[PDB]
Amino acid sequence: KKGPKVTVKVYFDLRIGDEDVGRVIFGLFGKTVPKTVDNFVALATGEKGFGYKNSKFHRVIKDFMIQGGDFTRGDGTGGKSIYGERFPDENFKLKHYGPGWVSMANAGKDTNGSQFFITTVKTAWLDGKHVVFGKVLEGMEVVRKVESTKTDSRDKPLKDVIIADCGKIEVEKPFAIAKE
Repeated sequence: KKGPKVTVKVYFDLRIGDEDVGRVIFGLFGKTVPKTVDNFVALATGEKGFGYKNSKFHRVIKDFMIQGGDFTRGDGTGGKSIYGERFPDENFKLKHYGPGWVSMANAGKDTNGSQFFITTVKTAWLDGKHVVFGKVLEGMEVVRKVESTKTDSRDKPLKDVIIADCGKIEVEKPFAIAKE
């Protein structure tokens, strides 16, 4: 009850190939990292005319993370933010406290676009390099299902892991969560 406040939620409804695998719900920390949260949320709602719906997770590493958000190329080379192709690191106030914490994937300093990690273990080695902005609240078992999927040499799922639907769920009263 001492950690960051969840100010808004996002859902993803996921499929692996032609299998419906369920819903993941994230809580996002809009008081801590509003710019980074606003990007992720808008990409989830598709409200700028582009975003995560119909896109695929392109990298899965068991006992590390699953990575998605490249809705332009589906391979890690693409993606774009609501702020243009790339935007700077907002802050590093939050750490990767435990499994299910969500941060921006990047290509170095100030190269945030649309790609994100959903961590599946505590990933302290990402602290200070990747902007942490949310965490899984519900559907960690769906994350685990994706985490276990078979992959190619690029660690890309053999069967497309598709965000079949996504959007936001409003939070009337922001609530603090534990840093774990």
